[PDB]
This record gives sequence, C-alpha cells and structure tokens, in this order.
Amino acid sequence: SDVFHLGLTKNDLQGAQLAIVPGDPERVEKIAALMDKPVKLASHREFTSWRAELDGKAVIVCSTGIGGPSTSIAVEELAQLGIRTFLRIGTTGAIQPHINVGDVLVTTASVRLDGASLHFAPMEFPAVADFACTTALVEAAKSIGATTHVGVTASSDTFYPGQSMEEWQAMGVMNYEMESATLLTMCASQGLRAGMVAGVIVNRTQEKQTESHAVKIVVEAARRLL
Amino acid sequence: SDVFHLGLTKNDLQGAQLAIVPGDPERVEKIAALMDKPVKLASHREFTSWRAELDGKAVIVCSTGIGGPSTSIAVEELAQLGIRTFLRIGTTGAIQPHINVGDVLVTTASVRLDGASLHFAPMEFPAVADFACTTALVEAAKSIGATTHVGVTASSDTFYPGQERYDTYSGRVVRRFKGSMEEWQAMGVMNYEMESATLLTMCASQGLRAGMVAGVIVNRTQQEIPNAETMKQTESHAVKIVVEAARRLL
Amino acid sequence: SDVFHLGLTKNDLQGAQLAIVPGDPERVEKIAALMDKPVKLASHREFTSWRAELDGKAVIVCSTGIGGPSTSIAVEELAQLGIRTFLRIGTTGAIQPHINVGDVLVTTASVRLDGASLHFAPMEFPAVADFACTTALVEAAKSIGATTHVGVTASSDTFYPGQERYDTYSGRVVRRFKGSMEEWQAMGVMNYEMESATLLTMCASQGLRAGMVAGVIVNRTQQEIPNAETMKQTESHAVKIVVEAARRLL
Amino acid sequence: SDVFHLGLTKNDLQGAQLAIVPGDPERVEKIAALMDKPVKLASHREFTSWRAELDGKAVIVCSTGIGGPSTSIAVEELAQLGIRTFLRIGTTGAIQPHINVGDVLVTTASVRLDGASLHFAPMEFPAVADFACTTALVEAAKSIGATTHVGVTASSDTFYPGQSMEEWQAMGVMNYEMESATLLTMCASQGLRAGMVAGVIVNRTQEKQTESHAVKIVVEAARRLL
Amino acid sequence: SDVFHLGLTKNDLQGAQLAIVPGDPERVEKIAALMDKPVKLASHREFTSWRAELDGKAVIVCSTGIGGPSTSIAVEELAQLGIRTFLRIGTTGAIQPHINVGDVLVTTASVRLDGASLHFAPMEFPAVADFACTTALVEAAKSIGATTHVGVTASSDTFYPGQSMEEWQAMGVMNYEMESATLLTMCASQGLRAGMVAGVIVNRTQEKQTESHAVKIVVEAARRLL
Amino acid sequence: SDVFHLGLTKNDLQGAQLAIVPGDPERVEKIAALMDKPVKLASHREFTSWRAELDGKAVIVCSTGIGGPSTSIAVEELAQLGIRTFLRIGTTGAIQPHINVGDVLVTTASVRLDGASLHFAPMEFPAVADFACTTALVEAAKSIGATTHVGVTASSDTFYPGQERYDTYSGRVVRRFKGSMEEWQAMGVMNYEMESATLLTMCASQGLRAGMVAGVIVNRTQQEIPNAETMKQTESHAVKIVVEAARRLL
Repeated sequence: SDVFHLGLTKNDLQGAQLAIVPGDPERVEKIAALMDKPVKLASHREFTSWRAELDGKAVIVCSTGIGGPSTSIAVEELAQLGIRTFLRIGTTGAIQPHINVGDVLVTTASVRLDGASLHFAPMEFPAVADFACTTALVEAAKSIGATTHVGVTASSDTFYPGQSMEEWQAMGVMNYEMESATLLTMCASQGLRAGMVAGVIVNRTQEKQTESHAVKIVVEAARRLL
Repeated sequence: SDVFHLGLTKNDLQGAQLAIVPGDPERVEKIAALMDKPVKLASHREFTSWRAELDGKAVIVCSTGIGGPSTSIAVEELAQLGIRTFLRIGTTGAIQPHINVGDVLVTTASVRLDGASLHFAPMEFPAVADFACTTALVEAAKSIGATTHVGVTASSDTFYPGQERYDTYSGRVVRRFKGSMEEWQAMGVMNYEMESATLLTMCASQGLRAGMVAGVIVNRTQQEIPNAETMKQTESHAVKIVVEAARRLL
Repeated sequence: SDVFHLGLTKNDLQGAQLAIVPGDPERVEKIAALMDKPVKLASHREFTSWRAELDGKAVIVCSTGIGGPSTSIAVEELAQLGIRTFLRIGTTGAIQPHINVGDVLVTTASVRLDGASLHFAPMEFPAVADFACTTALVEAAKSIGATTHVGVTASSDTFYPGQERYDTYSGRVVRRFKGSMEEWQAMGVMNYEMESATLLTMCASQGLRAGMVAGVIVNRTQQEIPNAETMKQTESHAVKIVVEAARRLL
Repeated sequence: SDVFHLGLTKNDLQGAQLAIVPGDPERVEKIAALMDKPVKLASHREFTSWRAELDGKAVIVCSTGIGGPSTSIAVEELAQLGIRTFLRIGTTGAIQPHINVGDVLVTTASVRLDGASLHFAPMEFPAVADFACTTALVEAAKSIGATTHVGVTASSDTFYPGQSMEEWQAMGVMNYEMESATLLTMCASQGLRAGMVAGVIVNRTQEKQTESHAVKIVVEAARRLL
Repeated sequence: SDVFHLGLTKNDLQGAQLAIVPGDPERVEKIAALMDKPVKLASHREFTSWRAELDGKAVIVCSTGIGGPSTSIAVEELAQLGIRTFLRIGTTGAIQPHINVGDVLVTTASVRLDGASLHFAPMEFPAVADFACTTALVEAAKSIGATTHVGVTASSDTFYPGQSMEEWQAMGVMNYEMESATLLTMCASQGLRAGMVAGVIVNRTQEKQTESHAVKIVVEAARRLL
Repeated sequence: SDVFHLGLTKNDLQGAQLAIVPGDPERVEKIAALMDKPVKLASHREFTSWRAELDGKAVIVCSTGIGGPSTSIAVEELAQLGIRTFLRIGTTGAIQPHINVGDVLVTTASVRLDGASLHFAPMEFPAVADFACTTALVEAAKSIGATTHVGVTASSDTFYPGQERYDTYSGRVVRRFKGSMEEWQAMGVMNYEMESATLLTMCASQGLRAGMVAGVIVNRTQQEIPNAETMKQTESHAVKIVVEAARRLL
C-alpha cells in the first residue's frame, strides 16, 4: 500500500480528485450505491473505502471513524493519494428552536472545541469551509427541495459536549458534532477544499429518510465540484 | 442622537437595514454617489455617515475608522439603529505571489489576530462571513469581470509587527509573530487587514449578516511596484462590486 | 443493550471487572484466545468485544478504535458496565535510538497532546498510569525475558503533524510542533501513540486503574528497517505480557 | 510622505523628539494652542498632527484615534520620524470611591486587557510607564495645585469593559480606558519613553475645566522632558 | 565551590549518585543521622547539605527550601555534581476521607499548579515519578508495616492553595504540597530519577512519630536504589 | 507568635510599618546595623528578622529566602503584622552590556516569569513598583553618587532555564525560554532575579507599597570578570541606598 493506514494505492483511485468522507462504513456503502460503477476497495480498522464514478469521473468514498484524530488520518492519506476536495456528510441534532427534524445544515465554519485542529493551525485560524463546496451543497440541497440552514457548527472531542451549550445557542450555533473542526481546519490551512452537510435527526424543539436525502445532497454536490 | 458616537437618530436611517462600511471617511461619499439620492447624514471623528437609496430602499454608508475597537463601536451603534447586514469594502495588500494588483479578494473567514473580537466570542468561534453576503459579493465581482480570490484573511491589531514588518523603528518582531507571515502564506491566507476579525465575529455571533470585499492595490511579495494608479481603478472597481452586492441583499 | 455504542448489556460481562483494550478490532480475538473460554460478545463499528476467563474470573477484551474520542467512548461505556481496571496493549514505534525493535515499553505517564483528556481533567493533571497496573506489566515483561523500557509516552491527536512527520501532502508542520520531536527526545520520551492521554487521564481522575504496554515494531530514528516479522513475534509477546499482567490484577 | 499613514516627513518635525498623543483632533488643537508657534501639519484619517515649540524646541501633537490598533500606528510612525518620548493625556471615569471628579490620574502601569500590546511583548511583560515621564507628570500636576493619584489603569479594547470590574476595584485599579496598555507596552519594550495622565470627569462616587487642566499638565510635563 | 549556591565541590560528594532532598535543615540532620558516617558539608541560605553512607556508598542529604524555585536550584546543582537520583520526603495533610494521620503517601505524579515546572517542560508533559524510585518507596514502606497510599499529589506555589480543592478531591488527589511538581517534572524531563513520599500529619477527616517513619522509609528506599 | 512562619508577634515590631526585605538572612544584621538600636527579633528557616529605629520610628529588616513562594510567605506575614511599605534590596547580575559592575538598578516593574504572583493577580496585571518607593530609591541613589539605571527587571521562578543558562547538567532549555534572553535584552530588560514579580504584584494589588533596588555585582554579557570585591563595595552601597530611601518613606 502507498499509505500507512487506508490500504490503498494511487492506482486504486483511478485519477479521483474528490472524496466523500462520512463517519461509518454503513454510510459509505449507501453513498457509493448512489453513484456509477461502485467498487469496494479496502477495509482496515475505521477506514472502509469505495471507488465510484460521477459523470465519468472517479470519486472516492471513505469512512473516517469517530473524532478529529481518526478523521485526520483518513484525510491526509487520501490527500497523499491525490484527493484535493473533501465533502463530509453526517446526521446530527440541532440546538436552535427554528430548526426542524428533516432540515439540512450546511456548515460555513466550525467552533474549534477539538484537539486535532490545533495540530494544523493555531486557534486564531478559522475552521472555515471552502466557498465552492459550500455553494455546491446549498445548490444541491435546493435542487431536491430540502429546507436548508447555512451557518456555524460546534465541534468537540466528547460525545457528551463541554469541557456552555446555551452559550453556543445564543451565538447562533446550529448544531454539534465531532469531526468538522478538524476536517475544515486541516483542509483550509493546507490548500484542500472541504465542505460539510448534515441532516437533522433530533432537536429541542422542532413540523433514515433524513439520512437518505443528506446522502443524495452530498453526492449531487460532488457532481458539481468535479 | 440615539447613539453615543455616530451622532445619528434612528429616523436618519429612514428604515435602512443594510450598511456599507469602509474604513476611511474619505471614501464614504464616493460610495454613496454610486446610488440614488446621496445625502450626508453626519460626521464625527472618523465616523462619516451618508444615506442613499438603492432600488427604492434606504442604504447607509458609514466609516469604521482603523482597528477593531473603533470598528466595534461603529458596528454596534449601527446595529442599534437597525442595521442587520454589513458589507465591508477596503483596499488591501496581498501576501500571495499569484495574487495581482487589481485583483479582488472576498473573505470567507479571518484569522483572529486582534483583541476586540474576544469580547464577542471566545477564540474557538470562527470569524466567519455570512453565506448570502459572500455569495452576493462573489457574484457581483464576476459580473464586472474582476479576477477574484475567495478565502481566508489575517486580521491584525497592528499594522507593523502583527503583519511581520521589520522596516520599523526597532526592527524587532516579538516571538509570537516571528516567522508568522511565512506560516500564513503556507496556509493559503490571502492578505492582512485590521478590522474584519471584529466585524465578522460580532456579526456572526449576534444574528447579523456580514461580508467583506477588498481590491488589491499592492503586493509586498512582488518586486514590481503598483502602477501610478496604485489605487484608483482598483478602488473604483471594489466600490462598484460592493454596491452591486448590496443590491442583491436588499 | 445497556450502552450507546458497544452493544453490550451488563450481564454479557458476567461480572468482569478487568478489560484489556487494544486499538484494533482485528487483535481482539487473538488476545481472548490466550485465555479460557474465548467467546465473542459483540461487534459494532471498531468496537469488537470478547469475553474470556482467567483463573476462574471473567475478563473482557474490547477494541477502542483510533484516537481519544473513540477511546473515551469505549472506556466510559466499559466503566458503565462495571470495568474498573483497563490494560492498554499496542504496538508502537520508538523515538529513542537505543530502543530496539522487539523491545517492550511500559508507560508511567503520557504527554497530553490531545483534546479528549481535557474533558476529564484540566491540563495540569497528570496522564498517569495506576501503580499496580504498571507494576503488573513490568513484572509480566520481566517474566518472559523481554527487554523493557519504563517511562513517558507522547500521546497525540494526530498521526502526522503531532508526531512531526514531514513526509505528507503539505510537507508543513504547524509552529507548535516544529522541532517538537527533538524536544521530546531530549526529555526522554519513549514513543508516540494516540490514545493513552485520554485513557490514563480519564481513569486516574475517576477512581479507575489503567496501565499501558506496547511492543516496539519500528524505530524511525534507526536506519535499519524492521525484520520481515516487522510485527508478529513482537505483537505476540506484547499480548502474552498483557494477559499475564491481567492475571496479577484479578 | 516618509511614513505610511501620518502624511509627514522627517523635515516636518524640525528636530522634534517628543510627541503628545491624545485620542482626538479637537484635543490636539487645544494642546497645541498652549505652546509656542503652533502649526497644523497634516490630517489623514484618525491622525491629525501639529507642530509647536516649548523652550525653543519642537514638539509634535498627534491624535491616535480609538484603541490600541490605531494608537500603535501613530506611535510607530512618529518613532520612525525621530520621536523618542510620548505623553498621552485623556479624560476618564474613576472606579475608586476616594477619587474625585477633577482629580488627575498619573498611570504607573496598565492592566493589559487589550490585543495590540501582545504584538509587542508577551503577557508577562509589564505595561509600565517610563520613570522620567511619570515623574514629570506628577511634578507638573503638583505645580498647578492639582489633586493627584498615581497608580494602575485598566486598559481594554471595548467601550463596554469586560471579556470583573469589582475585581479591578479590589485590586486598587484607578480607572479604565483603551489605549494605555498598548502605548506603554510598545514603548517600554522598544526603548521609547512614555507617560500617561488623565483628568477625572465621572465616578461612582466622588467634593471642560478638568480636560483643560489635564491638558496644561501634559504640556508642562513635556517641557520638563526636553 | 563548583556550584553557584550550595557551596559544594564534586570531591565533597565522594562519588555519591543519590540525594535525599527534604525542605528544611532540621529534617536533613534527622535523615543523615539514620545513615552511616554522617558529615555536615555546608550551609548556605536555604541549602544545608550532609554526606553519609548506605551499604558503603556515599549519599547526600540536602534541604531545598520552600517552593519549586529554591528546589530547582538545589536539584540542578546537585545534578551538576553527579547526583542522578533524587528522593523527596515531606509531611503533609491529606484531602481524602479514607486517608489516616500516620499513613504514608507515595506520589506517582503531581498536578502541576506551580510556576517552576513550566521552566523545564510545557504543561502537557506529566510531572511523573520514576518507576524504580516509586517502587523502592512502596517496598520500604511495606517493610516497616506502614499503611500506604499510592497516587496523585497537587503541587502549587501558595501556602494557601488556589489561584477548587473539592475539584481535586473528586479527582482522587491525595494531598497538597509545593515542591513535587517542580522536582518530578525537572527530573523526568532531564534523565534524572525522582521519587516522593510524605507522612500524613493532618486530615478532615481520618483511627514527630509520623515524620520519623517517613524519614526511615526514604532512607530504606535510598538503600534499594544504590 | 502571631504568624505561622516568622515567629513574630505584633508587639515585636513596636508599631513598625516599613520593612526592608533582603533575600539572604546573612545580610539582615548588616542592614539593621546602619540604623539605630539594632535588635535581633527572631530567626526561623531563612526568615531572620531584626528591628531597628530610623529617625525615631521602628523599622523591620527581614529576609525572604529564595523565590516567590518563600517571598509570598514573608510578605503576607509581615503585612499581617502591620507592614505597609516593603523595600527589596538585592545584588544582581545584569544582561545589558552598558550596565557596569558597581552600578545600581531601581526596578519600575517586572516581567512575571514566575507562578506565585498569579495567586494574587491575573497575568494581565502589572508587577509594578509603588511610585513613592521608586522615587525614594532613585533619589537615595543619586544622593550617594551611584550610577543608576531605572527600568524593567525579569523575575524568574528558576535560576537556570528561566534565565536561559546552558551551562547546566542537561544543557537544554525548554522551548518557552530558548532565545528568551536575547528578546528581553532587545526589550530593554536590565537584569534577572527571582522574587520581585511576587513581591510587586502582591503589594500593588493589596494596597501596599513596594520598591526594589539592587547593586550589580556581575554582568554575564561582559568579558571582564568582577573585581576581587565582586560584591562588597557594591553590596555596601546598595544597603546604604535602601536605608536612605526608607528614611524618606517613614
């Protein structure tokens, strides 16, 4: 293999320059299934990867595992293999009263409450998404009639956030997860494009289906970015 | 007046909800002139305000002065007066060799090398621009055929050591900033300026929309010096872009 | 199940109070096999759990996955299920030239270059191993004739820049970590890994016992590359040591 | 011009080595009017400068604008032009019960709650005034019969301090403003002399006139420092 | 003298490679008295040193004075003279309800609430004891039938801790003192072995004698480490 | 006694409200002797206290020992006993080439490279000397014809790495302090010592007056070594200055 963890060679990518990077292998398979010529490439620890095609161009789908640290390995190794654009899709709760289950969130930038982002840039540097990617996600969401919110996501290392959430709600933060701060910071500080979308599956308060549409949205955004 | 510094009442704004906010008072009238019915509202310190009209809606142009503390005052008072969308327009130097004089920069987020932003959100919070504003600015730039770069800006509380300038009285840069420019360059940072960390952080954390566009009038990494029109044509283009963006945000 | 991620109920553990926690699911069965009545309990994500029996007491083997966030989930859920003693077993590279492939490392405490540990204790708190666990591991290593090094490990939230690797896409390491490896080497740090700061800090601050042992399978400061058995014999020995240590902690 | 912002040349200074640096142009004019041969030199953005003379020696008066960032530009550029001693005068409130409106405060050092000071020295370094300048301000205040307090000032970036004031009161802090931390730190860490004086115009509680005497005090201190 | 503060030469040590480092000269004398051929070597400021012998090998006993700063001088200068292993003994209170007056505490690592430790390693580095030393202290305590607790100690610069203790109690911290963080960090980050033991003399709540046995324990641990 | 460490009662001080506080017990009697009716009060650890009389007022001389933690104990107990003015007297090395052996340093404020000061005020607070004390010390120095430097001192929790000394067992200085001496030199810092950050911060934040004077007895940036009287004449002069300053503060 060309890389330490993923079990992949450059040849495996067949010229791919974009990867979709969800957290788990189950989601990887569902995403790959939406595209042309899906082929499972490798599976080692947290990192299960598939190849597929959009408009005749190769695309990779690879799981990141849980948290910034695992994510940082997947993204670096995929970059080593030639990937220059990364789209993450997740499912999350929301912390704003006006956000409804089933809505789609596109992250412009993340609150850096993680540890791994600091390994790429000092805290002053913004965990900001690439403009082309963010645009493609919003456009894709619009094209399937999704109700979309665009804004800030809080990103931390703990499943049980905080070490405060009312503080983030008052500051307009949309939702919480664990990987976006690392992904966005490591890409924005290294000449790689990244975007982030999530389907809302819970909230206090707010009238697989949700995961399904978020998955379709990330694939259609990928198409626009080739 | 209704606010401590701007010397404006709410009625002066005539229901305006978008402001264009350049740094320099001198540039205010020029921007207001591109629009309908330019009218000078007030002038106190470096806070010069004009009102104008765009597609039948009232718009404000108001200078911020230099630095985050001055900017925070302007922004907070304007927000008190009902402004909900802020478009920063500037001229700037670049720190990337491939960015040319005459190019336009649209900022998605800023490195927070300032102090005032910290009064609005902890450092972990991103100094991020509003998506609609950024989109409007990018589309307005495209509309006039400008060569546009979209990305990160470094926002510093100083013009000199925080921008790692050594051509100074002391010739010294404190440890924090020694080698910092090369690091920001490697991280793809486009340019330095002094106000956006405050503007973007306070807006993003307070339910307000903000964006920023700037024309490149110099590039310290290029040997060639800026043409005689070191500013003008580029300043004019940036102003055209910001007004056209505002038109899409009304 | 009784826990969010592991898919285990308390009864599955059969009163087990010690867990061996490797990183890689692949390594779980191999460890369980050294003991009595290996039985696969569950498998979800990178959390593969087996139960086994040692001297008539139930023992758990459960993978943590990569990094502190994954590890914290495994440890907290295992603790919810009654585990009070955690033995981490791994294979690792070394950063000291005198530490050889095939050697065994037992960690007394870790440098906290991660984020998840901070959710359990402020940075001032030491990522320290339990004395009984460390003693058990050191004695088990001695028992099989292993060449053993006992000391500090650096626990990083990244595999690449936090371990000051330059053979990367960007070839860049952020200021914080530039020259960091040479500093850790001078301070007598044995090796890098990615999970122990979280494991040790959360256990030491929550009344739980933890220790960590690892077999050296590579040394980036030595020119000679690891023998064809770059892992195997050493991986096998480390597993033997961790099981023998567990026997003394039951 | 010899400098990026102020619109001045070395020749404009006519050998001046001391500058008085208030915040606003109105105050600049009032200060210049107290001295001999006042001449307005330039006005660009926040920076309005005059030249004048004390005891036959040139002195500059130049506004700084609001906050450490603007102040840092004025001070650096004036240093480039040959200024080696800087005196700031302001008007402020007080936070100690024994300080009366009309009293004069001379700052020995400032609490560094700003951002710009960090661009000159790490937080451990004291934002301390020069001894000669502090002495000259106290002596000048005494010479006009002013009631004077000498001590610590809290200096921050916000008009609305804090991001606590009871904490500063309990620690003996006299008053609050926005520029002294930057001024004092950038001078004390760069071989420049600086001093700071302010007239008290409000307080809970404590029996243009106040601005007037503070202005006269800074001018008479300047005379002693030539 | 070979060193700046201690008033000692290499020759004075007669090949000693281990030092016992209590806080005060009174304790130094008591420790030396337990060993063979005790000889007082020097006394300068906080640093009173004796030489003695265990199993025919020279050992040094030297007071550190109060706090990390004084301790850091004693340890460095003794290292310069050839000492490679350092054992501290103290007497302290305890903050855990199950710890009884008269019990012995062996410190595995310290909470770094001091200033001097940062002069040797950044905060992320653990203030951890050497395994051989910790083992020798536990074994020595066992050999005289002492009730022993092994774990974490909080170490700060103030006699009056905090600038919170319930926080440390909840985290399992055994006790508080002022020197261990510096000692352990400076040794663990510089290739020197160090251990720490203390006799419990007070606690809420928990059924010279205590100092006496802790002193005997450190001497018997020293013997095991030669 | 009324205090935990000094072994003094309030009556021992006889209403004294000024203390001279050298580091070394050895130097206490010598200072007390310059004044009227030197009387040894007590001696515990490195806390030797004498009482004396100056112009008919009781004055205390009491050693602090080495470092901020020891100093904080002495200062807080002395303040408990009614001392409101503290004058630190020391001998020191310089780090500026133009500062000569025999010169006198009066400290306006200190760089806080210690830990104990942080228990009294956050780092943002200045370790600043009282104006009356500093004035008294500067005038007393002038009175005896001393060559005097007035300015910033760096106050470190260590003698070795915090003063960037490499002539040590390890020969290593941690990143924080690598290149730090050259930085303090460029910033005009006069010298290093180990007690003033604590002394000045605790006094300035607690309504107490403090100042510090020191005689230069060595300069590590000069090739020439200090004369045989490497200390004496200079130590004597510094003591004369501190007593004369105290006379003006009574």
